[PDB]
Amino acid sequence: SSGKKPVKVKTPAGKEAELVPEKVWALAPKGRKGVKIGLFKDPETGKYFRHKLPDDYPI
DNA sequence: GTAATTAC
DNA sequence: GTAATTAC
Repeated sequence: SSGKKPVKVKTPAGKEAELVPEKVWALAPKGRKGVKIGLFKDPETGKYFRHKLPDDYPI
């Protein structure tokens, strides 16, 4: 599932950016709350990276 | 090491 | 095939 709303993230280049994730999903071991992860592209470097999403972000 | 995901 | 992502 693709993302909808922009997320405030820290990029691997060390900049804060509000980005729309390309893909979002839950990362949780069995019986654990886990986290939500987004796949982002750094808007300046083109580098793909993964970053935590707010706990209540739509998947 | 687990959990899913995908760029690399 | 593996890195990288978080919290446990």
